[PDB]
Amino acid sequence: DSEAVVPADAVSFTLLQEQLHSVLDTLSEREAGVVSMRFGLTDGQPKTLDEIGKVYGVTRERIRQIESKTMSKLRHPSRSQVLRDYL
DNA sequence: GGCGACCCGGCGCCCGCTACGGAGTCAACTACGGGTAGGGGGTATCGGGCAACGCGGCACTGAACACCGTTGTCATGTGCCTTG
Repeated sequence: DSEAVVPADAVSFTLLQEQLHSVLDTLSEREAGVVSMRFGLTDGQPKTLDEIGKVYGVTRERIRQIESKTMSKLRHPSRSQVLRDYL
């Protein structure tokens, strides 16, 4: 069958979730929160920028810039060696 | 007329795992009518890209006063000399 959850894939994905959450925790609290909302790491629906900019009380563009800074920081070679192997 | 064989149906199963071949197949038709679905066309709505512009530390603005420090200064007090 095709619906059977491959245990290898399941455990690899769980380890990916743990590593991703830890790497986000390495970042600042607000930065981790906004990037997680932008990519739905807590909920299956990511929120676009201005939709992040309602519960947090920041503008649709302030959120855009800090999201860009979070992407730049994550792209740093520091917090990339662990995530590269997971693809 | 219950016993009786016998007869028959009817059914029940028939060690263990790996490992080990493929193969796949014969007889209507058209007309309509709708409805969904596709396509492009155009339109309201959401999302992405830039400098001021919010702040804050401090810094300058020294300006304008304050804080001691100082040699300005004064009218007023001792010591020697001349005359009562």
